[PDB]
Amino acid sequence: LSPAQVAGSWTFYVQGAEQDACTVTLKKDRTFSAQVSCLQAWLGRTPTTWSPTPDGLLLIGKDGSQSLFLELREAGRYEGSVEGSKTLVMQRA
Repeated sequence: LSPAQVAGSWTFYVQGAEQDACTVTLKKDRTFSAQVSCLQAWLGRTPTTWSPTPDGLLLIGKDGSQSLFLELREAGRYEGSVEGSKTLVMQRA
């Protein structure tokens, strides 16, 4: 998937904690709307950019290092294994 095919409105939450969900725009230029601040509660490294891969998505920190890799599960859904054996879900809408 090109960036244009992954960009847009996404909802992030930690599996089991769906009530604590954060909507973030993935901008076409591979940045995020300011709302990405919410991922600080969940990730060690706050993401500033993103990049699609053939099978998933990279959230990347300010120094160019990996904040998280998420696997593509099905159309409009990625899931990534976080430290502390948590799963971060990102789904369109």
